[PDB]
Amino acid sequence: NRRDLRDPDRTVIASELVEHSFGVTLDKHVYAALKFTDEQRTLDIRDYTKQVLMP
Amino acid sequence: NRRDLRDPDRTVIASELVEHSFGVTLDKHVYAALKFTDEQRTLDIRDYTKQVLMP
Repeated sequence: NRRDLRDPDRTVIASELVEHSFGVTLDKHVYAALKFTDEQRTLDIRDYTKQVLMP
Repeated sequence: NRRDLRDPDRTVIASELVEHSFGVTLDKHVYAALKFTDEQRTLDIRDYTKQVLMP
């Protein structure tokens, strides 16, 4: 604040210290799901890593 | 005291000793008080001793 010099009133305005806050949260669940039959796993899938896991 | 010599009245008037007293009291408070604004102290007062204390 500011005040005039030699002012007959000597009151000073109190400055105030106010911290603020917000919040961060986990919100989503990202997933990839696959299902195979025993026939597909036995016969169709030849390389599990290249055919299933990497995609 | 005094009494007549060879007086058949052999009675002596006993003297008495009285000590007196008076009290001295501390009763007054002499003071000289001054007040200076921060503007007066910063700007108006040049040398504090001979301008404030000695008076």
